Amino acid sequence: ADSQIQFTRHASDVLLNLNRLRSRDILTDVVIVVSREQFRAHKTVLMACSGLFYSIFTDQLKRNLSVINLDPEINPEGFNILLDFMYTSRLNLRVGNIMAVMATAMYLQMEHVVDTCRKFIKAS
Ligand SMILES: CN1CCN(Cc2cn(CC(=O)N3CCOCC3)c3cc(NC(=S)NCCc4c[nH]c5ccccc45)ccc23)CC1
Repeated sequence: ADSQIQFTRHASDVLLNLNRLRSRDILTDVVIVVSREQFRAHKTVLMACSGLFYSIFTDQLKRNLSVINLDPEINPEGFNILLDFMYTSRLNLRVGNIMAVMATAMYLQMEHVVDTCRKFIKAS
């Protein structure tokens, strides 16, 4: 409710602890395979951040999968940048990664990140 006491730092603190759990492989429940690379994560965080992962895990036919093989055309560094963003709220857009990050974000259906990439290319 809008009447309750607001903890303005709570959401970021929760996400920080979720990233800490990922760094220790605690309760991770899926491995994301991107070409020769593998990334372990929590399905709930992937679903919350990505329309692709939401559509995958919300379907009862795929919810229980422990391995997800992404399109092998996806660049592993671009995916790692977006996975870090999911868990940190910080997006590492550089001149050398912007195109890979953007195309990956389109594939992952993260529109907010896609729109932000469109401003990075514009502001360059
Ligand atoms: C106009 N739409 C165009 C297509 N977009 C796909 C999409 C993009 N994201 C990432 C995203 O928007 N954000 C913004 C906030 O910061 C994190 C990343 C998504 C995340 C989820 N995950 C969950 S749990 N959604 C629960 C509600 C829900 C969404 N669709 C539903 C369908 C059926 C039932 C419920 C829902 C699902 C879909 C997307 C959505 C908007």
